[PDB]
Amino acid sequence: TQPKISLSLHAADTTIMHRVGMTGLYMTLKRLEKQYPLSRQRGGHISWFLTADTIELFWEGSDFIALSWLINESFQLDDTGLIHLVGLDNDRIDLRQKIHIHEGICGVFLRLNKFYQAGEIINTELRFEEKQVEYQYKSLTWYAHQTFAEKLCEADTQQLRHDYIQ
DNA sequence: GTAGATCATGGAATATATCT
Repeated sequence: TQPKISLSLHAADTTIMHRVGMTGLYMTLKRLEKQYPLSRQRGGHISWFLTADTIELFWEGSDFIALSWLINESFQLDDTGLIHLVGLDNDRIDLRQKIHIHEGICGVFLRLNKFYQAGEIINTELRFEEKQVEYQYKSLTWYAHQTFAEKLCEADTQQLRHDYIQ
């Protein structure tokens, strides 16, 4: 069907950050079709067509629910409070690297508490060479990434905005 | 009712005789 969202690497207006975000979209949708191969498991019956340098999106019904499902599935938080990005393969990533990436992302992206609410400081004593070093980190509860869908879509029409967004 | 100012909210070589 017609693309409500069209994205190409060859577009002139894009910058480097837009391209790396495009790659992030590509990998998270790859991991989603690995997790949800079938159409009706995908919220809002989203359908993505992926090429070497193009990502293509169609869905059914109102946009708000579709992007809400996409965002909620994309960014998640495990029980330990660490970041859970489906684009990266968390299964074969150990807990130390998970702590590394979570600490990095709160230290560079979520640098401000106006965008995220943190949990309790969770300390775990991981065992290396008969040494239980206590890894101490601040767990999270919510962040603006999980709820950017409200800003992305119009409030009244529950559809994507047709103007520039601050 | 809205725009500007304020406040919260952060993680842990010479002389001499001679010729003319």
